[PDB]
Amino acid sequence: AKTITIKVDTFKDRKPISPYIYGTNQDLAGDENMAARRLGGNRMTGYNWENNMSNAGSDWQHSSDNYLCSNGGLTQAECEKPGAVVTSFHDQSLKLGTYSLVTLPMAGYVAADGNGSVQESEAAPSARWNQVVNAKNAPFQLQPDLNDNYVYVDEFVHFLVNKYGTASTKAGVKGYALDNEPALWSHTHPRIHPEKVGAKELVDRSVSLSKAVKAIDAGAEVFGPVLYGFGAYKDLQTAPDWDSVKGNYSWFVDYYLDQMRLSSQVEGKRLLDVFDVHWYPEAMGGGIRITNEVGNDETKKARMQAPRTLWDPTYKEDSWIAQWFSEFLPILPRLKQSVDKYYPGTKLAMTSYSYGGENDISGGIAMTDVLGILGKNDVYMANYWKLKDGVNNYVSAAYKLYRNYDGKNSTFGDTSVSAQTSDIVNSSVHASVTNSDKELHLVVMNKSMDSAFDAQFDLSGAKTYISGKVWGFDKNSSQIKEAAPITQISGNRFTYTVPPLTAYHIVLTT
Ligand SMILES: OC[C@H]1O[C@@H](O[C@H]2[C@H](O)[C@@H](O)[C@H](O[C@H]3[C@H](O)CNO[C@@H]3CO)O[C@@H]2CO)[C@H](O)[C@@H](O)[C@@H]1O
Ligand SMILES: [Ca+2]
Ligand SMILES: [Cl-]
Repeated sequence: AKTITIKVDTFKDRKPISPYIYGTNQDLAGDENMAARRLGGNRMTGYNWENNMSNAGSDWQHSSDNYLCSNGGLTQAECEKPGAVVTSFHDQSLKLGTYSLVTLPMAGYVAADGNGSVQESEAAPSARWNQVVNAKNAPFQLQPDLNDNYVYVDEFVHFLVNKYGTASTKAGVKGYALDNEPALWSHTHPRIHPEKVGAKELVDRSVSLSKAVKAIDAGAEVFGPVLYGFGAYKDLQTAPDWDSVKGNYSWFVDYYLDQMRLSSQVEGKRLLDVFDVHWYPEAMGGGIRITNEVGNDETKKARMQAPRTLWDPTYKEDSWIAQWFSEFLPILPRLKQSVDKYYPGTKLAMTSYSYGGENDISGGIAMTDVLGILGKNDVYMANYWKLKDGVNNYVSAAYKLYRNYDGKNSTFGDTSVSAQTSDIVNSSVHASVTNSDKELHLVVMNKSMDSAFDAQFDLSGAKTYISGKVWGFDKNSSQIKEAAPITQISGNRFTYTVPPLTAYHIVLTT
């Protein structure tokens, strides 16, 4: 049996953990103790707040219908109330104590009806679509005009602020996203926006929508560009006007950060608060992309390693991204580096991502690594996305390991501290205290399909630790179970065994 050493230092690399890394798009079981919630994805592009209609685009035969009301548990009378998909979502946020992120429309049009499929000959402008206008430039109506050809976005923000107060209030909607995957508009939403979005286009639309939002609620955080994946990060999925605008910039990311900075300077307020991406791993194992299906042993191994692509300079995943564009990986430092250069101080969010294996120990383990990684790499907000319907048991386990490990919503600490391991392949470990030094939290996991290892911990810091309790989940139980205590710790050293495919949250006490 293998021995690994883990050195934890409470003095070293102390840094605040944004709680909004514990976030989601769809609510999961309801005991994960999320801190942030997002209403976003393909369906929100064409969502019309006046009648709650929306359009599926390429996901379901370009159907305009009441899917958001029905998926959101709304009765028909509720579906008829302006704003209801969104107010029902935000009401949930308030009950749960979460941050709300609410997507706003920017592709150009929103669903005028719920009659179903919109054919290629009915693409916008057509009786099937209402036109989006950022600034109404007229007195606002809490009950919008349902009979014209327009939906006013600043009017909807005023509706939210009238009902909830401004974002700086306790009950206010705090974040707004600038549509969703705009480099896929022409693919996902051809009936709305059939041409490939341009780089400049995207900037002008972002600036104009940010301005009308901020004129209503100067406290709201505005998130953009909500890029789907690397092809968009690189060149906005071959934008037509790229070669002409690219100049010195190394990728579209720099171009958007910089141009967002410039327009903000000219306006005299920050117009981009958060740099927003989605990240669905292209990582492969046994012929299978990890996001598509659970897969074989090799798929499951590749799922458990993939989170290293986020942070680890030494790691080369099997994917086209790592093959042709390795210079842009690991991806969080790379995005950080662009932010630092082109728009200092902009926050970073991963607003829709998933590692697959939703009901496999490999997905629970992947996620438990990822949550530790996001926390200590200056990510402000992150929001899981369900690629599979029904329950996502091991994803849910991962959150609960960090946020409700004992059934009493006890959590990881708010302060990352240095934690190192001698084996980055078979193990990962993430340490935290609270800003109360009494408790040291350690999430540790064994990624091996075969071999336990004994973890030899050495702790440095202000304090001496007497004992601890342990909680975990593994391949046979997705529910977190209390595990064997560490009844005595000699000289800030102790060994605990970590069976294969197991994740533990250890709480050491003084
Ligand atoms: O399958 C039933 C419903 O699908 C709805 O569309 C969803 C797609 O199923 C889903 O793949 C898509 O996920 C995207 C995400 O929106 C943005 N990032 O990438 C993910 C993977 O491509 O999300 C869609 C909902 O937004 C469809 O709208 C319904 O009509 C169907 O009933
Ligand atoms: Ca209208
Ligand atoms: Cl995109």
